[PDB]
Amino acid sequence: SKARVYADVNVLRPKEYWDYEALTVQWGEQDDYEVVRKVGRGKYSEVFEGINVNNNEKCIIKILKPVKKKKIKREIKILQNLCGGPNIVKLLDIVRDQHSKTPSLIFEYVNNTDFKVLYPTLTDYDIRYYIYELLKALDYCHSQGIMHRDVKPHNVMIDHELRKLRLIDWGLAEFYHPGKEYNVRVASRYFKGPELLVDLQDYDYSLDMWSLGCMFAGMIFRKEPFFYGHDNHDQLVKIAKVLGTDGLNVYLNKYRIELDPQLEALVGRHSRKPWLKFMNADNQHLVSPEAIDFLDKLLRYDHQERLTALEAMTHPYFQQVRAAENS
Ligand SMILES: Nc1ccc(N)c2c1C(=O)c1c(O)ccc(O)c1C2=O
Repeated sequence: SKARVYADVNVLRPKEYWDYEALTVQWGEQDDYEVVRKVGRGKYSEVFEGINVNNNEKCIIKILKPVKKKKIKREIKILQNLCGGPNIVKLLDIVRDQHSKTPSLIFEYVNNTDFKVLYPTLTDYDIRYYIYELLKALDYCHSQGIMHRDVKPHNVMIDHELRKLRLIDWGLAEFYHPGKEYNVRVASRYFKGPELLVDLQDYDYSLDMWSLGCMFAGMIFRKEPFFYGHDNHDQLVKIAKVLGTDGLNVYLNKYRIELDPQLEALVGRHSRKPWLKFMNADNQHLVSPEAIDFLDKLLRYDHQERLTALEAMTHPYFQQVRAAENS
């Protein structure tokens, strides 16, 4: 299996573009930035709203937790490669934390509102608008030979007041190389694509499109997460109970994959559940035929069948968003 688009991006670019291990970091001064207040926390880093004490400019300080040098050179390299792209967080500086010596990444500030509080207030148009902005970021990174691999609401910062969106946390992102087998333990469980759950390791940019679909499904149906599995095996079960097992069988046969005995049993046999069956009084204001058609073209077992970010942006669902830009 190989990407249907941007497959040769890294082939045509100099080795130094994608050879992140050769990266030698040029450090800045830690004392230039000061923690104002903590805003985020993860098992891979802590995030603080900060201030540049040289000019009173706001910024975000992401202090990484001790992890392999290679993993961090990869994130820095990808951030540097993508800097400037539409709606991608911009890395401004890299410093060593006062006490632990761990690299601290300095970013442009963003006045985010957790999605659990923000999403409930988004209107039909708001969702089209923000998803469109997110697609701009995905098509961009894919066009630059990079897979995000951890697309989810938690990694999408939105300043609702300014209607500004930024795709963050590239700590799991990787360079796409045709035929390369990647680790399936990427993304968050609820946003993992079928390929990661059945062990199809030669996946590509399309993985991000499935994750986007999960995120979108949660937004229009007000059901988050949309596929709520209790573990990786159950995650596939939850997906199969919606998309149906008939489609899963075709998919597995195409890629000559055979599920191990336990998972095959857990998955069982399920008829497909029409997207409209998810519409209720809580999400009716957001479920439209165009939204469903778009969602349907993202959530496909076969990664090769999914819309590419570029194709997704042209779907009629976003026609007003495009027209507003073109005027
Ligand atoms: N990792 C980041 C890179 C750039 C950013 N601008 C941000 C982040 C965050 O993690 C982040 C967060 O966890 C909570 C609130 C926020 O406002 C941000 C944020 O603004």
